Amino acid sequence: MKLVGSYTSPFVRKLSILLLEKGITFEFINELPYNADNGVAQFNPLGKVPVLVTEEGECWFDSPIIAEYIELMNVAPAMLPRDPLESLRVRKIEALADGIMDAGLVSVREQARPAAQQSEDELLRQREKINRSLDVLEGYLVDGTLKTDTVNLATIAIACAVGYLNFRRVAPGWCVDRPHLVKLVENLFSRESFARTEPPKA
Amino acid sequence: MKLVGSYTSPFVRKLSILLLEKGITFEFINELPYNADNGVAQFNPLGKVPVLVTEEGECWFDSPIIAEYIELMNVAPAMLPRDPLESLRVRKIEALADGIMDAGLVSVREQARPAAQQSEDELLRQREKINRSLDVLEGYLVDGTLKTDTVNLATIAIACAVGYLNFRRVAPGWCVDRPHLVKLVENLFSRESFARTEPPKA
Ligand SMILES: N[C@@H](CCC(=O)N[C@@H](CS)C(=O)NCC(=O)O)C(=O)O
Ligand SMILES: N[C@@H](CCC(=O)N[C@@H](CS)C(=O)NCC(=O)O)C(=O)O
Repeated sequence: MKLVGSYTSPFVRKLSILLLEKGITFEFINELPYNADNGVAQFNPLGKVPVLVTEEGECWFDSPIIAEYIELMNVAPAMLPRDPLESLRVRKIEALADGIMDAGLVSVREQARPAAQQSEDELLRQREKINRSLDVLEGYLVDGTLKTDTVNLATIAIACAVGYLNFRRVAPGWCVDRPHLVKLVENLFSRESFARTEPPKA
Repeated sequence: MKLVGSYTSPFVRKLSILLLEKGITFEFINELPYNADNGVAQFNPLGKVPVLVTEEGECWFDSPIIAEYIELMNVAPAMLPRDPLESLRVRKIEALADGIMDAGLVSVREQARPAAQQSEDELLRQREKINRSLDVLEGYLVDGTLKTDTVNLATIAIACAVGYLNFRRVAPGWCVDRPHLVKLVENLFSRESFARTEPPKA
């Protein structure tokens, strides 16, 4: 199996972590999807990472689909419950976390445009999406919808999203008055799979 | 059940069509997610439509998750196969179609920014994503991975994506030398569910 990705993408990281947790052997194929010359299109016409390539040449995308493919392999530890509705509820929370990643990425890409081309309004509305979403996550933990010791596809995705926010310096107050969220991501960050997949920083 | 949406969004339209096809009663709650004052955040902290609200107050997002929720209700006609791997393969194709919508939407939002803030490079790379993706879709139909008479979640999504491209006047050559794709979407557009969900045009 090949995982086509970048070293910074949290969508990719989510999958690297699933595979590492499950002890599944894979080769990483590094790509830079925002350069003009890159090699992503042979794997995904959308030009986005991650992509998973099976040992028959089938290319899987986007990241939630790949995570389900991996789950279907049936290798411990399970990262989704077996019950269809509860699995879908975990995957709704994964979609929330993926949306935090999306908003972080939009923010970073906005700031990569030439100065005169940037929209401060765009930055503000992405930041608001992030804060509202972090509030919903804290609420799940207050309510017991999530627990701080939960390790599943949703919580992996949440910690990847927060790790990305930190890395890119988006929403520096993510931890302010969200103490359950802090505990949850610290618990995940302590795992070897997170330690081995940190984004490179100069 | 409530479907929170806009009248133009193809992500929303995909779900309106599923519900209509299945004869499932719902109320539509219209929202404008790009205005500064809107009502989407009470349903989804990401501030995006669609959202599905159940008759207990649970809010489901994003669109692929909602489509699976609907499928889980087990109401004819089925829009996903029962086998887990083949269902996931249909959902991979749905992800491709959703990515075409994404690229179309990025294009439209780019063109909504003030003139001096626009990136022609951004427009070009979204257009290329679209063309490459349309080529993959045509290839699926040549290979028999899809058929022109296939009616499932993936092909609904494909026709919603193409309908959006047409509506927004993105990728006007989508039909050029993609005759299977043309036939597939014309077959879907002929259905009442598509006729009743067309985007408003002045
Ligand atoms: N919906 C996709 C989003 C993936 C995504 O946005 N990946 C970024 C890197 S973090 C990418 O490849 N961007 C290139 C582009 O948008 O052209 C998923 O969940 O995998
Ligand atoms: N991943 C989402 C994407 C939904 C989406 O992009 N919806 C657009 C309307 S077509 C939206 O609500 N945009 C508001 C925003 O991005 O702030 C899905 O599949 O539902």
